[PDB]
Amino acid sequence: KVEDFKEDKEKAKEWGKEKEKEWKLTATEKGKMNNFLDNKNDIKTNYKEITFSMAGSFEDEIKDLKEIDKMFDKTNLSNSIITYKNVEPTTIGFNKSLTEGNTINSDAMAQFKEQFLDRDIKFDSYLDTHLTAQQVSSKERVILKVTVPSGKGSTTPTKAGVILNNSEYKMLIDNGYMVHVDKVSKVVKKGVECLQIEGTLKKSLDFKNDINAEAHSWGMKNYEEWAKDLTDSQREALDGYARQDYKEINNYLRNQGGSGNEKLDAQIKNISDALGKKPIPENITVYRWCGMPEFGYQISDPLPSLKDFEEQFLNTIKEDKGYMSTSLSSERLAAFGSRKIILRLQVPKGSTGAYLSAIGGFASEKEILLDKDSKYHIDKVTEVIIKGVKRYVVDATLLTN
Ligand SMILES: NC(=O)c1ccc[n+]([C@@H]2O[C@H](COP(=O)([O-])OP(=O)(O)OC[C@H]3O[C@@H](n4cnc5c(N)ncnc54)[C@H](O)[C@@H]3O)[C@@H](O)[C@H]2O)c1
Repeated sequence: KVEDFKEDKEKAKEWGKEKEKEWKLTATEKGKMNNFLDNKNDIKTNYKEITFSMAGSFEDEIKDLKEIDKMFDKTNLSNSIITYKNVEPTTIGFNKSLTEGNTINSDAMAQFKEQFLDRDIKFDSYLDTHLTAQQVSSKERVILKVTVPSGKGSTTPTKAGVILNNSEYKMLIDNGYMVHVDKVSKVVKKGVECLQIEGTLKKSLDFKNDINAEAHSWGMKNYEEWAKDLTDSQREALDGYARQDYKEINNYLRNQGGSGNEKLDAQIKNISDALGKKPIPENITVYRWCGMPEFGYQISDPLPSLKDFEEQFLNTIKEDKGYMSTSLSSERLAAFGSRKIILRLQVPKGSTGAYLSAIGGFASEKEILLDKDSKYHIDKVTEVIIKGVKRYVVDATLLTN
């Protein structure tokens, strides 16, 4: 069943007052949740940076995040409901001028619908929405009308709950969900034009900087068996790849037409056959810190303007003839802690790849290796300043064949 209090604040208050009970939270926890919400100590302000930070940094914040994680771990969302939240266009990666006064540009909408309609929107942190439409604030001209599926008698429980913040009951949705845009239209609230995104939640695992070390377990829990059932041919090739062969193999595939080397072709065949035995069991999020050359730039070039970057990659499909290595953790590691482009990749259930870390040995850390000839769709680009330097987080959806 689907609720929607629209603009009835009282009847929503009752509802929020009731689900506020279902969430198994002590007053101590509630306080801790509100601190993050009211951005105590700039934790909400630095959250995004935090998720892409190097280990050791933001210790105390991490300790609060680990406590807040354990809280969504107790969400018993029983009823489906329609939440409302207004946001500035920049917050969801829309970087084109959206309004001109109380009016919607027009080219803006075209551009807007082209970028999001029927697409998934990935957010940086826990989404907090309202139970009733909110007055269009300053520049917060995008109205998000997200339908939150209770998914009670459903397989996976909807990790969402109601909290009482600032004299108001609000919906709090865990990191692991994106908003699939179902419909986009122009609406008018009190003489002011805004864009309204009607969408539904869509689950997608996202370990972020893996603060509770849940990534490796998820990986093993799903690919330990796959690892065991590999042939010694496959086990060995994958071990060669991981150890050092990857440099020679990727180069061959990316630059030498992937032809002309009997030896490699054979190893490549085992690797790919291994990689296909078990499609990714569910929608997951992987990460990858990229070097400028990977996006057509020079090793010593600064990031181009955010505008130029969108003109070049926004809405395009980037390919890779080689094998793409990604990670379940967005954690910044010394090996490449200074890359300026971070890929936030959505791997849909059924993608061709495997959690390589399952083979142990020379294997890498928390690695999801995608099969060669991969292709993904760049959905949106946003900025994040990590320890001083500006980086570009490029959200994309993997195309599954
Ligand atoms: N960088 C990451 O975020 C990350 C994440 C998980 C695992 N790894 C690991 O690091 C090791 C090396 O791989 P890597 O992923 O860091 O790569 P890398 O970026 O260091 O690869 C070096 C080269 O591959 C390139 N490349 C060339 N054509 C490309 C194309 N068409 N598409 C994509 N890249 C292209 C780069 O431009 C560069 O020339 C592996 O052993 C792997 O386990 C890295």
